[PDB]
Amino acid sequence: NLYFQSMSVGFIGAGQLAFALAKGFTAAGVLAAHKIMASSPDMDLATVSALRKMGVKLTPHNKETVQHSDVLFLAVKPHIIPFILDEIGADIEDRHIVVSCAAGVTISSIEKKLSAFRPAPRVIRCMTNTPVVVREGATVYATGTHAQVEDGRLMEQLLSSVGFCTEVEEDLIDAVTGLSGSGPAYAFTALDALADGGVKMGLPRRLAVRLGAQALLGAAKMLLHSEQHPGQLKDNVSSPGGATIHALHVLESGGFRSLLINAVEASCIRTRELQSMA
Amino acid sequence: NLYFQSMSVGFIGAGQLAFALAKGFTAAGVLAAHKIMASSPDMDLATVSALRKMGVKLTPHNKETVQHSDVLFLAVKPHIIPFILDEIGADIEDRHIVVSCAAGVTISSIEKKLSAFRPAPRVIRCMTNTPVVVREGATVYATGTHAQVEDGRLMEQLLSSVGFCTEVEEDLIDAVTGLSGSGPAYAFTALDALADGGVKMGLPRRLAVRLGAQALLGAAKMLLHSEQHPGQLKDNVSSPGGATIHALHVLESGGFRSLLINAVEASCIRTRELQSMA
Amino acid sequence: FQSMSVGFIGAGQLAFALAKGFTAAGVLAAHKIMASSPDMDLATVSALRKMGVKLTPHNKETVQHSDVLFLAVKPHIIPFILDEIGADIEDRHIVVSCAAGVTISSIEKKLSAFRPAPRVIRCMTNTPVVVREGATVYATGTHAQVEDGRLMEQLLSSVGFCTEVEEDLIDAVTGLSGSGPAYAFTALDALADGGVKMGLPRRLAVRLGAQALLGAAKMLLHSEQHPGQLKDNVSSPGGATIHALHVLESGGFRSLLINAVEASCIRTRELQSMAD
Amino acid sequence: FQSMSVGFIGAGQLAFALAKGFTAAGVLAAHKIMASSPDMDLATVSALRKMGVKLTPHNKETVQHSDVLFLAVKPHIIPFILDEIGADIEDRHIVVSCAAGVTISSIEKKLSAFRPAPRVIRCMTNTPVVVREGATVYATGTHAQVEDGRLMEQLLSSVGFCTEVEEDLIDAVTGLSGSGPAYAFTALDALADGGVKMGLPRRLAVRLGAQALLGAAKMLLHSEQHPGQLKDNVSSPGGATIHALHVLESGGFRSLLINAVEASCIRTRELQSMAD
Amino acid sequence: NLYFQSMSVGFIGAGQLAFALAKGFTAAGVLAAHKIMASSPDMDLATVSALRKMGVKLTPHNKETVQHSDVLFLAVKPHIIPFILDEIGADIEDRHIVVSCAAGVTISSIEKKLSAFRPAPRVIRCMTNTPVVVREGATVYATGTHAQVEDGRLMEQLLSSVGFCTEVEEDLIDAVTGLSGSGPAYAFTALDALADGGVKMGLPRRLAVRLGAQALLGAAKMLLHSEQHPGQLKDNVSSPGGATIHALHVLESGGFRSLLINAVEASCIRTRELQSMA
Ligand SMILES: NC(=O)C1=CN([C@@H]2O[C@H](COP(=O)(O)OP(=O)(O)OC[C@H]3O[C@@H](n4cnc5c(N)ncnc54)[C@H](O)[C@@H]3O)[C@@H](O)[C@H]2O)C=CC1
Ligand SMILES: NC(=O)C1=CN([C@@H]2O[C@H](COP(=O)(O)OP(=O)(O)OC[C@H]3O[C@@H](n4cnc5c(N)ncnc54)[C@H](O)[C@@H]3O)[C@@H](O)[C@H]2O)C=CC1
Ligand SMILES: NC(=O)C1=CN([C@@H]2O[C@H](COP(=O)(O)OP(=O)(O)OC[C@H]3O[C@@H](n4cnc5c(N)ncnc54)[C@H](O)[C@@H]3O)[C@@H](O)[C@H]2O)C=CC1
Ligand SMILES: NC(=O)C1=CN([C@@H]2O[C@H](COP(=O)(O)OP(=O)(O)OC[C@H]3O[C@@H](n4cnc5c(N)ncnc54)[C@H](O)[C@@H]3O)[C@@H](O)[C@H]2O)C=CC1
Ligand SMILES: NC(=O)C1=CN([C@@H]2O[C@H](COP(=O)(O)OP(=O)(O)OC[C@H]3O[C@@H](n4cnc5c(N)ncnc54)[C@H](O)[C@@H]3O)[C@@H](O)[C@H]2O)C=CC1
Ligand SMILES: O=CN1CCC[C@H]1C(=O)O
Ligand SMILES: O=CN1CCC[C@H]1C(=O)O
Ligand SMILES: O=CN1CCC[C@H]1C(=O)O
Ligand SMILES: O=CN1CCC[C@H]1C(=O)O
Ligand SMILES: O=CN1CCC[C@H]1C(=O)O
Repeated sequence: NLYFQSMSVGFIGAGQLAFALAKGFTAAGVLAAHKIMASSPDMDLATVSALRKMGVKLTPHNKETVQHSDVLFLAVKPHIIPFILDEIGADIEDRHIVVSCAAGVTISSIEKKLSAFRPAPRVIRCMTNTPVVVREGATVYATGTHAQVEDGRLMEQLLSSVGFCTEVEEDLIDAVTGLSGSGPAYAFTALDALADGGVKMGLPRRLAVRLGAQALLGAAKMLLHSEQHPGQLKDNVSSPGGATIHALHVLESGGFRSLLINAVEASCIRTRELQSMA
Repeated sequence: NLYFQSMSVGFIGAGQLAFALAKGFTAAGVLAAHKIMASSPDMDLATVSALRKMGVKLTPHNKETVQHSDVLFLAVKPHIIPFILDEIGADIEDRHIVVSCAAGVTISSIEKKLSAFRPAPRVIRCMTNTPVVVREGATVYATGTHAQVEDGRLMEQLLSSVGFCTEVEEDLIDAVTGLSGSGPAYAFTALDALADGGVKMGLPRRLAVRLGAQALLGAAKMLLHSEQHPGQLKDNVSSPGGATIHALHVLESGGFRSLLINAVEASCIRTRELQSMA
Repeated sequence: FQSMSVGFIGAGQLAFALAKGFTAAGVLAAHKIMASSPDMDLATVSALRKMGVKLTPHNKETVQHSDVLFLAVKPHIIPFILDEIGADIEDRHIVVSCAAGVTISSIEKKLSAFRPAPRVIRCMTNTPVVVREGATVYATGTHAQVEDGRLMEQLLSSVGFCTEVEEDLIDAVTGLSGSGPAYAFTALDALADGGVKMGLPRRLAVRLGAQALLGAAKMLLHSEQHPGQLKDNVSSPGGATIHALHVLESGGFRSLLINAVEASCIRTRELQSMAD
Repeated sequence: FQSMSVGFIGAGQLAFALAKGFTAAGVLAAHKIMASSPDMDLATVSALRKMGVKLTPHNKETVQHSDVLFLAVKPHIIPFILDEIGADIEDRHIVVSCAAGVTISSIEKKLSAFRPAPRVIRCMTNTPVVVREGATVYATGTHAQVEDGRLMEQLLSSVGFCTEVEEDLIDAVTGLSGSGPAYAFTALDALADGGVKMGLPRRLAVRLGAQALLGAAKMLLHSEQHPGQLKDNVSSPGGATIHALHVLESGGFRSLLINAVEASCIRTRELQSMAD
Repeated sequence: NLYFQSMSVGFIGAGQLAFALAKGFTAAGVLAAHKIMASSPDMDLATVSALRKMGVKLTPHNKETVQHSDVLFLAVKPHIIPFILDEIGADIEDRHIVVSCAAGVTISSIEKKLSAFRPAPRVIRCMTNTPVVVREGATVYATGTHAQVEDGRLMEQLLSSVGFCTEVEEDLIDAVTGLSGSGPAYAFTALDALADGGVKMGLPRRLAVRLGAQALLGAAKMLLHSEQHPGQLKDNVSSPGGATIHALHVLESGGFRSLLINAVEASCIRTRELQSMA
């Protein structure tokens, strides 16, 4: 149904997130690549070359992206967002849905800037992650003061085409950022280290990478399809006296769990500072 | 459209692994549940009740499993394998392919036991993991002395229906056990801790669990479908000065990578003891 | 079990704890229990006297009175005891060894030199049998009749949890529930110190910490849910509990308790490796 | 207390735990209890329905039914609740706040704007009231009659330990027995992992570890002796237990539990510092 | 042959410290127990029952203690001192010497309270410790603005009967609190741990406790009676290659010395907060 809606989508910013979302949306068949336009003052990026190869329209002029779009994603660094809103705020129209993907930036700050121009800007804040590029993203969104009920449902339909999507209260989004926004990086670090461990124990690197990634994918999928606690799933792998429980002990002795808690906390706290500095 | 109409499968042992594989095989459609039989001296097990509901035939007698089966999975704890082989060795026939899933137990030790009863037993050793239950397992196998080329091909066909499967030299299997065999437990531990971090920062536990698992699944899928190094994918998530690179620093400060190397090593080393004692 | 006579070789902490639990339970009157020790001026001996237990310095007298005979001496003393009373075992006897680490095989070997078919059971229990909340496992020997294991389970269930195990599990049980009360007492003392640091009187802090641990343990015993699921019910988002759990994780709290069970289990095996 | 009607604002974990403990105790029939929550499709709501508790989406209905009204919503929601139902308090009412950190002063301030003399009690309890082994403290407000504190203690004693405290102790109690069950569940999971590492089946390891902690806590509650003296009774010289205690000490085990009580207490105060 | 026949002593507070001092004074023979009175709002205290058995007069009313007493010890918790001074300030007479034992509470704050009722209150501040109960305390005192020279001499005479006593400038007392006031607790902790070490190595607990305590008592006495540096005495016990120097190395490896410095510092710093808040 979204395809026949023939939506025009725009991205202010043409970097990693714009590429990941554009690739996921077109892979999902919801959007035609040429119905997406992205803007950036820097075309010498690999992301821009990849978007061009996809068939996405590219332009240096953010105003052109605004005029083209029905749904406008803000995909620039947090400190760039106020600059962006000053530049194209006069060009936001009643028809637009403005979707901010920027870490930390509040709906209130966005509506404050845009309401100086037209009085009821339709704003949605979201946080997502790069696995939308394989349509396995983890996305949350919050609706602003003037977003219609149909605006939230449209956003959920669009973002559900590239992974999990659910509405939340805005005060949860900084924490989501620390968990699933930054989460793929924690997983890539873990997969690299698990592969090093495989290689230390005699496996070829290529096989160690493949096996570790498949292990993590399958374990995550079991948890998503199970009602059981992750400790109960872990118990089903931990035979008495066996290999797994010996490995779990050395993780515990290093405070493995605490490091992952530290990471979510550190990303969430930094996300809050990215807003305060803007 | 795969289906083994002439294959009768039996499990010696009716525990977690027998349930995971039988559930995966029946979900994949490659085997009808009534062509599978499992034996265990304990029918008051939660996995026996679950196998019964699928339609798997069950018996207390290991000899009946052998007599019913062409492909015979040994799904008992490593120290039980020698008793099992003594019990049913005289019942092994030309048609049997014996597939040992036990951690650490060598092909040579199994062939030596079964050869006392009848020369040329057809033995395959495999290592898999519990995510075969959602058809996302990671499986390796090695062929024994008397396995025919068609036996390994058939086992790869069967095990590929529930996840990744590839042939390896037997001397890699203890290390695979430490990486992908124990791997799901490392992932469950990591997901439990990531959720704790989400809860600390204000997320409801249910949502934190869902988002953490979705982030790990998506990242693993990105790696499996990419030609790039986990570090390059990680670089795409680590914007300069951003939330993610701040979180990655606190992981590095605790030696996060070294803990996962420690874990693979400890599981691999213990697996070799679940045999050197044997 | 109404005409059953019970003896303890050794009149120390465990014999007191079991005899107190047994008599509180009603399953044994104190006058059916005898205990022996070479030192009648002991504190536990004085306590057993007050309860109505019969006391003798002579281990032979304990044996002649007893149907069920508990060995409650230190592990390195078991061989000496078996050499002293071996000629007095009488086929009516069930010999129940409580000593950490000492195998059924080593007991049957010493006793078989005197009479061929000694009925031996090995158990591991803990001091909370004194308030009838012990945790006990037992394994039956080569010549223990089926009714021997059943009588043992009837008796020990009166003072806490009791189940039969294979003998090769008992050293690990020792490291978990045998030593476990000491882990709990250490934890309770530290939790109380934490309460005192934040301004609670010591007596209130001890009471509250102990009541919290008892209640949580009961909750888990009465639940089918994973301990992590019960923990999630207490960890409200952003709240006080999840902040405390983080500082426990950061110190490797879980790993220390794993270390402890392991160290106790390994030492238990060592006590027997050096015995044999 | 036979014509006493009780309400809960909030129908979550604590309301379930208290209502289950109260009805198991016999002190309250389920039909004298009403609970309200904006989400009737909740798991705890479904459980309270099965027990016989009356449920409504409307907090005003809970207030009109109740004599004793428990506030069992998250701390940041208390001010909203008081603004919604303040005009409905009726002088027959005793308002019992269970929320972590929220002071009697802030509750009396919000309610006094509607009617001058609200009868307020603040308590801190824990989830083991669900098996009638909770640990509860309470402090009486400015307008709580003497009989108000006595009725409160009668009710909460039916589900565990209960004593009156000065309000300035309650944040510390929160860090000790309020959060304490989570420390115990974490410890029980780790002790079980230790049992499994040394070869025990998981189900046996969970049962034994939980039984050991329950029994030890009971022993201390029934003793006048210091927790170190009880620990000495388990630490035989050269034995398995003292080897395990050493590895706990070497990891700073005691300090981690002090850290935990402190961190929970401090966070509790912070939740109120940010409220006010 | 010391005895204060004209001195009536009172304690505001009837807890650990009042019991320790009254027991020490009566054991030293310098005061008859019936010339001592103590007040507390709680008679169900174990220290009240003990004071009663010695023959100390007891009352719930602090005003009666003041009216009976010449030397008045304030033996209540620091935050109770201002309430106490408000309650009985109007009852302070020319004859009274007010001796505050409360941690952290300054002479200036006590004189300011009592001066509102009657000018020139005679105030002494002391820090002592529980071993006065065995006449081996460590006590310091500072004299207030209106204390006469004979008041300090008399207090030194009295406090010397239960241990070491010396006059100090008031600004040393918070540090003395961290060293010898809290000191006995460090020693009890050390003795409990030394006994645990003896038990680990095979000693019965009773004997380990006796030997550890005797070793600490003897070593402290050697130092007090020697003109030599604790290091020189330590060198006499550390034979080359021997048992002791091996044990000293493992203490050094854990930073043993730094922990005790940390403790004195933490107690001193907290003591200053038990007043800066006041
Ligand atoms: N990379 C990720 O994993 C995710 C990123 N985000 C958020 O998405 C936003 C962008 O992140 P990345 O795309 O990773 O950054 P990136 O740095 O790859 O791309 C940034 C883009 O913005 C462009 N840009 C700079 N100034 C501009 C201007 N004045 N007008 C238009 N475009 C301008 C840059 O040229 C570049 O194309 C950030 O706010 C980040 O928090 C959120 C979810 C995940
Ligand atoms: N659980 C896992 O994650 C995986 C386990 N494995 C291997 O699978 C084997 C079994 O693992 P789980 O199924 O997890 O064990 P499990 O303990 O869940 O099931 C063990 C089964 O063996 C049965 N059994 C015991 N004695 C028997 C006998 N004499 N004859 C027949 N059945 C008997 C038990 O009753 C139970 O049904 C082990 O060797 C393990 O190394 C390999 C890969 C992953
Ligand atoms: N205390 C505990 O927490 C538990 C201890 N155990 C086992 O119980 C046994 C005893 O432990 P405790 O009772 O704690 O020791 P304990 O030292 O309190 O009592 C030992 C008793 O043995 C007596 N004894 C010494 N030589 C003797 C002899 N030749 N003949 C007779 N009695 C003699 C001593 O006089 C003393 O009364 C040990 O083997 C220990 O492993 C098992 C589980 C729990
Ligand atoms: N869970 C525990 O271990 C204990 C919790 N507490 C306190 O109990 C209070 C509740 O804790 P839990 O019950 O664990 O939270 P919970 O989240 O399980 O239940 C919270 C309930 O409040 C309801 N709620 C939300 N907004 C509401 C509104 N406007 N009107 C009425 N109900 C509303 C929710 O629907 C939910 O049913 C918190 O203040 C916590 O500090 C105190 C001691 C122990
Ligand atoms: N315990 C120690 O090791 C030493 C304590 N101190 C100081 O001694 C003072 C008391 O210490 P402890 O005796 O250990 O306290 P404690 O708590 O054992 O005794 C305190 C006494 O004060 C009483 N009290 C409370 N309110 C009162 C009031 N309004 N009027 C009269 N009495 C009242 C209590 O009932 C109790 O009898 C504290 O200021 C402490 O800093 C100084 C040196 C060492
Ligand atoms: O029991 C489960 N597993 C998973 C792989 C190895 C084996 C073990 O832990 O011994
Ligand atoms: O740039 C990528 N990401 C992922 C989530 C938040 C953002 C950051 O690190 O600031
Ligand atoms: O949510 C549960 N609890 C238990 C006591 C304090 C509160 C919290 O964690 O904030
Ligand atoms: O002495 C007491 N106990 C408890 C179980 C093992 C034994 C020991 O420490 O050796
Ligand atoms: O030389 C002194 N000492 C003291 C005790 C043992 C001996 C030593 O250190 O070897």
